[PDB]
Amino acid sequence: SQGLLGYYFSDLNFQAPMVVTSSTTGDLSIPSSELSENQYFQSAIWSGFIKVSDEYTTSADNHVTMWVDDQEVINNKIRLEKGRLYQIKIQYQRENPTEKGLDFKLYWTDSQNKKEVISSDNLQLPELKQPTVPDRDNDGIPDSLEVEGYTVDVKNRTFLSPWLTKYKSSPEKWSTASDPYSDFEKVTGRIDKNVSPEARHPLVAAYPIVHVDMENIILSKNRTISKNTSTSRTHTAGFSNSNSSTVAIDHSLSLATWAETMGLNTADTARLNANIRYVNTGTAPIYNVLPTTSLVLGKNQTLATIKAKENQLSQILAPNNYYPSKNLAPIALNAQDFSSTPITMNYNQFLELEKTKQLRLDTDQVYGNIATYNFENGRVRVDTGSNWSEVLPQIQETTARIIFNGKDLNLVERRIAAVNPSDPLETTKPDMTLKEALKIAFGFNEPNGNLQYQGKDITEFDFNFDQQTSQNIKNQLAELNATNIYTVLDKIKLNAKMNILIRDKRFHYDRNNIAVGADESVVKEAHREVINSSTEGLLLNIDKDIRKILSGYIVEIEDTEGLKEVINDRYDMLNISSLRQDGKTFIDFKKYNDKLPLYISNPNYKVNVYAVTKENTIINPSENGDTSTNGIKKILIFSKKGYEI
Ligand SMILES: [Ca+2]
Ligand SMILES: [Ca+2]
Repeated sequence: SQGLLGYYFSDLNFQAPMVVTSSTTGDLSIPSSELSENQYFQSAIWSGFIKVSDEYTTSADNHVTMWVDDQEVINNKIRLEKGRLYQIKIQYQRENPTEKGLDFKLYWTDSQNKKEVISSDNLQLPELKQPTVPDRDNDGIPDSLEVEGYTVDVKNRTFLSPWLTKYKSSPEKWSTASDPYSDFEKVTGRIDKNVSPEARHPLVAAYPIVHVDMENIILSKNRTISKNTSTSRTHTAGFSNSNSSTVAIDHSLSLATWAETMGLNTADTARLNANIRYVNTGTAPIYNVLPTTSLVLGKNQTLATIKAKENQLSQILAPNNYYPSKNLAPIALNAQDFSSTPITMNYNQFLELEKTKQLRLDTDQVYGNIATYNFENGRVRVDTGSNWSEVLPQIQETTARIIFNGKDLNLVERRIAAVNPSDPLETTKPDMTLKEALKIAFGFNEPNGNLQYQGKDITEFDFNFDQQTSQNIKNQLAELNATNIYTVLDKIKLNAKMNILIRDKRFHYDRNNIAVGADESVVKEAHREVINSSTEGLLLNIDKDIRKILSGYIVEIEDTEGLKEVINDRYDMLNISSLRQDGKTFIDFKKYNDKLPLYISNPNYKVNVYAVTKENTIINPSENGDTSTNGIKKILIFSKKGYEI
């Protein structure tokens, strides 16, 4: 991944760089084919090192001053030894080249006086870590290019040129998002290949975000209860950077009371096992420390602490991915391990669990070491000297945060480099607009002068901010004499430490910003695409996001005077839908009608089907032990007479 590093300028004295690139060999040529009026380079500087056992003494020695260890070897047989790096610099100046590009080449000849063009094994890049071109942060991109904007073009080799994507970045910041990958590393691909594509932008932060997903649970007498669980990463807008997920435990029967199923009394004790995976929804991988997690009952009753053995991960935990991989078994809290700590609950705790059917997983931000690029060997490797713990707070202090749920209504967080007005040193950080932030961090695009996220217009999402950011953005709107944020997205300026929360408008949200319902019109409309209906059930085509907010359905026969009979008349029997492989929903009438189709004794009778949303879900008998669906808030989504079915 190596060779030297060249700057090619159109002016005579190195002030207006037009191409920045790296050659694998001593062939420092740029062919005009890889380039407009600006293709005549009047100067050029190359930097790097050379490696080797011998004495040794380019194509334009009358235009080239050169040094090997600030020791001019051109403008002379010098000695060099096996296993040592000699710093190299070459400068070049021709006024008025008649040709475009540069056919330039550097050679040495040995002691068997045999010449050669310097192999790709004797040339190394400068150490671009945190006769001179101005590069204050030593990332490799000249200050002028960072500020004015540049693009990168891939021929064969990356070519960096003044403004494909228009980049800008800070000439004062090795990594403009204060993360562990440099601006130059990101845009030339000298970076860990597991970093998310959008975090190869210098203004989008690369960092892990980890939470724990519980898939299922099993409670038992210390007679058992096994249930599936749904977990969501949460957010409560806030300014906290903690990781947390909430688990909802299936309250519906999976075989013909939790307290009645388990013979608990008072002095009894219950044990808990579960299956989990770690989930990385950030933009950078983790390699050798999984974070530690408290499993919490109620507000702050820690039932367990979940840990994985440091330095013995069986893999990467990559962005947009799971550990273990989904193709592998999940992690058991007490694995098939003598000395797994038992997870225990007293009677009171057990009833509290049954009351709420909820747990919380609080995960710390301890992510361990970083795989950084090494310029000495052009490889990416875990760097024991580099730790995420030192990086995360710098990222958090210099970026605006956008949390967005456009992807399956799951909360996804990105951080974007943005100016801090009070910081005297960030006169140099690129201005970041809200609109550009959504495009680069989340992939919004604008086909027809309308900002969209995968088919959904931006106005289908609501904008919410923390208190400081609200005041800031309100002030901006008035300054713009704008009334409406959607119309001035391109002019809203983002600052460091802003928090912005963007949520699909069709839904209702709990205080964790999980989608837990939708207004009745939304719900009814999502159920109008009926494919088939019969006395055995309904086949519908229902939007994925809609299904996510539904806990179940209630089926009901209504006679001609409107007397109603609820077929699945228990709060724990609403789980009669399933999602077929063609993506359609089947609502099964037989499942709790003793496996029989409905019996409609009169064709004029109605079959009504109601959806129940998450937030309206009853998860226990009432105070007096009522287990019926009486009282449950439900939404009519199908109603037809016997003779229409
Ligand atoms: Ca730079
Ligand atoms: Ca920079």
